[PDB]
Formats: sequence, C-alpha cells, structure tokens
Amino acid sequence: LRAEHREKMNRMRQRIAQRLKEAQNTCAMLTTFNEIDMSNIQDMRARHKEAFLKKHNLKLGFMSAFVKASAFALQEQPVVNAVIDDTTKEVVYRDYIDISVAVATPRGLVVPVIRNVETMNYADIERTISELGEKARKNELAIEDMDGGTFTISNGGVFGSLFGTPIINPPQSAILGMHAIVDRPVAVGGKVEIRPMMYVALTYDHRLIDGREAVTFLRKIKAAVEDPRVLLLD
Amino acid sequence: LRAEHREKMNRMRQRIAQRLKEAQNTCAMLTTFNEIDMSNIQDMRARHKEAFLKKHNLKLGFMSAFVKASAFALQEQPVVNAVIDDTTKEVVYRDYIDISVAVATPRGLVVPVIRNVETMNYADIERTISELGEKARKNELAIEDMDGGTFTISNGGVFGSLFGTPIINPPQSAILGMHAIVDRPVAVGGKVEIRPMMYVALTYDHRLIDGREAVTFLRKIKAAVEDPRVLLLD
Amino acid sequence: LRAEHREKMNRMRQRIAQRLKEAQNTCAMLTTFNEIDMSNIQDMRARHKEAFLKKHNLKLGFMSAFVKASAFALQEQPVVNAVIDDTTKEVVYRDYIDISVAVATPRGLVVPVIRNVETMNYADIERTISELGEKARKNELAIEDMDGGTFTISNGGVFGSLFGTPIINPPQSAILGMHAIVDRPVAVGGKVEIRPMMYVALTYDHRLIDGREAVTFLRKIKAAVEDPRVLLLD
Repeated sequence: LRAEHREKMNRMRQRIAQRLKEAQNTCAMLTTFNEIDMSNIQDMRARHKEAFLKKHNLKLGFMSAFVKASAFALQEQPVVNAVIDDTTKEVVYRDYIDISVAVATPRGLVVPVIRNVETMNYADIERTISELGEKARKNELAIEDMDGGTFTISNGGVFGSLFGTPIINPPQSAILGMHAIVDRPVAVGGKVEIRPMMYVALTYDHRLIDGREAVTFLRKIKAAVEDPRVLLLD
Repeated sequence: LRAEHREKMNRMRQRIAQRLKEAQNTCAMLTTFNEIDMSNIQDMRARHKEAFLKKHNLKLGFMSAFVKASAFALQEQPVVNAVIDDTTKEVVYRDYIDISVAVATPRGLVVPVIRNVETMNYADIERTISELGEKARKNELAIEDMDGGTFTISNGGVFGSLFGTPIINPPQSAILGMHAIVDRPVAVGGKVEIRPMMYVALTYDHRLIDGREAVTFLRKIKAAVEDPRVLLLD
Repeated sequence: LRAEHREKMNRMRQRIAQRLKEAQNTCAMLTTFNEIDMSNIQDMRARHKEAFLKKHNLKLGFMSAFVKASAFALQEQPVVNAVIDDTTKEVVYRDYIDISVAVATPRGLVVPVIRNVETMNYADIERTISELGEKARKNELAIEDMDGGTFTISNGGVFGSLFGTPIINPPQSAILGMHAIVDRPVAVGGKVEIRPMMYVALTYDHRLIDGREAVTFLRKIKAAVEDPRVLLLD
C-alpha cells in the first residue's frame, strides 16, 4: 500500500529554514578536529563532587570545564571573537565574551547566552546554567537573552555521536562541538593504556579566520581541559 | 613540454553537473559519524553461508544486513522519510520505504531502487539485488525503476576508503555511507582486543531533520548490525 | 564593560574573501579520508640524513616524499589533472604536472608552484623548496610564479591538527591535506604495536571526478609513502 499525505509547515518553520540557508551562503565554513583526554576532569569530579554539593547545592558536570576553557582561548586570540558585517564591509571586534550554550530540553533546542564569562569561575558558571535551565524547561525563557552571543558550545554528545560537523549560528564566526566520551586504547609513554577520550570539532569562517589560527585555537582548548591548572598560569 | 588539449563534455554530462549543484543550493547538508563492530555479521556468514547457497542459490553478503536495518530505523522515525517540496512549501510524509542501492558496476555508477522493503527478509533482499545486478551489467536496466527512492545506501567501501562525506540524491532527505572493514584495536571489557570495525556516515538535511534526530537514527542502525536479533524484538 | 570598535578591511582582503566564496559556488566539493603509516619514511630519514647533508647541503624532510608520490598518482589518472572551464563548458586536460606547495612562513600563507615534477627526484624537489622558501621569507617572491598550479599540497600539520577539511584553490580540481604525526596503537599481524601514523584528506570536485576515482587516487598516494620503492616499479 502506497500512501502519502501532505502536511504543511508553519510560518515559524519557514524562517528557521530561511536563516539556515543564509548561514551557508554568507560565510565559507570549514571544519577541523582534535582529541581530548578526559582523565583529569573525571577525577576532579570524583573527589570534589561531594563538597561541591554540600557547599553550593549544585551538580558538578563536564559543561563548566568547556565554557571556562573557551573564554580562556578567546581572550588570547581576539580574531575568533570578531564578526564581518557585510553592510559596510566592516570587521567588528569585541571586548566582551558571551558564550551561547545549546541545552537540548524535552521541548527541543534552545540557545541561551551566558553573559561576561571573563570574570567567572566554575561555581559561577554552574549557577548560571542550572537556574536558566529551569527557566526554558517550564517555558518562561525570554527573547531578549537569546541573542548577541559571540561563540557557541554544542553538546550533541549526550546521545552518543562519535564526531560530526556543526553549523554556525549566523551572527558569530565560530562554533565548538563536543561529543561522546568513549574508552579507547591510547599509546601513552610507549605503552597501550585505556583512557576516556572525546573528539571535538571547530567550524570556522575562512573569510576571517586563517587556517592556522583555527588549529592553534582548538589546540589551546585542549591544553586547558587536559590540564585545568593552565587557567591559573599563562 | 607543455601540452594541453580541450576535449568537450556532452549534453548528458551537462545535466549531471547541473543537478549536482542544485542539491547543494537547496538543502543545508551536515554529516555525522559513528562506528559499527562487524563481528556478529561475519560469524553469521561463517556458518550459514553453505546452507544458504544450497537452499537459495545465492551469495550471503554484507549488503542485505544494512538494507534490512535501514528499513527498521526509518519506520520508527518517519521524519527522516519525509521530503520538503519547495513548490508549495510543503512537508511530504510517506508510508512506504524504497531504499536505493548504488551498485558500482564496470560501466559506472547506477542507482536502482528496491521496492517495499518493510515486508522482506534477508532472502528476499538478496534475490532483488542479484538479478537486478545482472540487468544493469548487460545494460537492460530501465529508467522507470530508478526514481522514487526515499533513502540511499552508498557502498564506497569496496575500494578501501576509511571514512568520507557522501552527497544527497536530491529527491531524498538522507543518505547512509558505508565504508571499508579494518581490524583495529578495541577496548572491550577493560581489555584491548582486535575486532573488525567499520566507520559509517549519515548526510542529512538540517532544514527538516533535527541535530539530535540524526544522531538517534544512526545509533539505531548500529544496534541492528551489532546485534541483528533486535529486528525480532522492539 | 561592553566595548566594541569597527576596524575596516582593505580592498585586498575584499578580493580574497570574494574568490573564496566563488570556489564554493562553482564546484561541488566532497572530502574523503585515509591513513598512512610513516615508518618507512622515518628510518629513511634516520640513516641517510647525514650523507644527504654532506653531499647536497640540504635537509631531508617529509615534504619531498609527498610531492614525488603526488606526481606519481596524477600521471596514472589524468582525470584528476583536468579542469572544467565553464566559459565554453569545456574539459581541459593537461600533460604537465605543477604541484603548488603552501609553505606558511612568519608573514602568512604563500602558495608557490613547483614546475615540471615528472622528471625530478628527492634531491631536485628539496632544492626547489629550500631556495624558494628563502625568497618568500624576505619578500622577493614574484607574482608570475604563483599561478598555473594543477594540484596542491597543504601542510597544516606543523601545528598539530588531527584531521580536517581543506579548501580547493579555484583554478584546480583537487587538493591533498596532510596532518600531524601521532603514535597510536595499530593492529598489525594480529598483534597490537605502536606506530606513527598520519591522517590525510582529499577534497575533490564531484562534477568532474567520480566517487570511486577519488578513493583510488588517495589509495595510490598511500602505497607510495608506505613503501617508496613502488616509484621504481609500476
């Protein structure tokens, strides 16, 4: 039996598909990959998760380690923070860092913005994600705090993808895509151990960001997650 | 010696290159990857290949395991089966499953269609591929059975590519790309074994399919090839 | 404090971003990957690097092994050497091989051309890269020897990227992207050894090059780097 039926799409879905194709026809997107060893983050979460809950009443997750390491890399290379506006053919630098965090709730995808990430620590980031996660869950999430982001983390790794290519939020110039954590054999010190590792991806605008600047950017995020004490040093 | 000569391209190759660029300018294509362990398929082919040839006069291959697992995943998530027609800005659902199989013969690529995959088993799929493989080999393959497919398998793995990005057949919304089988060290149960594994890819339309629905789709194909008894269960 | 300031981009950067978007809107780019074992190249550099420096006054690097293996693969499949000109809708074959080498100096990226690679050896290629590397370093590099290339090597592996997708130099049809060398566990002979391996990528025009011809091309480059004695044989 061969049955097909035409259901229509509303005017809201019209604009979402319209903005999506404008993001590809504007900027020349490329993608680069790397690989992060997640051993120093898990034992940080293994021994300090109990004193964190008693003192702050929050959960200690992986997400706050990637947001704080992203604000560290952006303030070192400001060209990734930049945006090309094709109205006056201008290059708009910024001096503030607002990282948008895609948190997929039951309803669907929402992309709220964490404001002024430069001065925070892990305790401040965890407050911001938790209470704003409750806002969008019961649908009280405003429009005015969903725009103006300068960089975007995309957790598509809570479902188990190995690696993949993300899509740029069109008022920005780059996006980081984190993925699932698997145990794979690793050659460390000339021996074959098993360590939990993650593939990461970075989709960047090649009109603005150089091919070597995107590699150095993603290599700097790796150093601040394989060893989070670099945030206190250089 | 610097010699170059202009040979022309015919009007048939004109349209093939024309349809190819229309597939990129219409839909916003992204790609996601995963990894399948092919151990339960090979020992199925190791002990039952002799009773299969005596009783059916056919060869037992890898291809029929991917076609039957693809019809299983499509009937669970019908949104991958859908197509956006931009004539009336409509979303066309379908209730039938027709998987197109790219079988590269000596002449070149051909993409015939297997009709009504929902009711078949491995024995029915193997008859359909084998006799239709003989039709396109001696060039009696009609035009009327090359169109109307809803999903596409692309075996580019008979040449030995590791992984790569396929291209969407433009009346469809997704495509699966299987690749070569290599023996790689695998961390299973806390120990380092060697098991034959395959990388797979899924190129999807981001106008229609969500970013989390493409990950769940490819994760469901993996469960029906790492353990083919799920086709009898849920 | 929220400060942003508009700095302009000059008319040279206007055209670079203009040519970049024309390369995507012309040709349908896809990407395929593979993996090369770099053991036979390093012990060639381990024992012959001293007699090479005494006799030629040059350094023995990895780059000359990829340029000579690329001219070997291009003269076997001339369709990768071809270019589609959309002025008269023509397919322009060539009989000469000019490989462009992107050598990122302190100033930035430059892409000079090595002319007539068919007759050279490793000693001739190393002379051409070394003295022309000194020209672009002190900025005496002419314009007339930066155009007319037919194939492009892109070393983005001196910074440590795992793998990624390159961009086609628009008068060409393909580009090879080499990457960083890491020690990873390898299943060889049924045992788990540790060997230095590299991921490589090939971005090709799907209007002209078939999907199976790009896989066979990159598989042929692998055979001439895993065993460089094939250059004397077939």
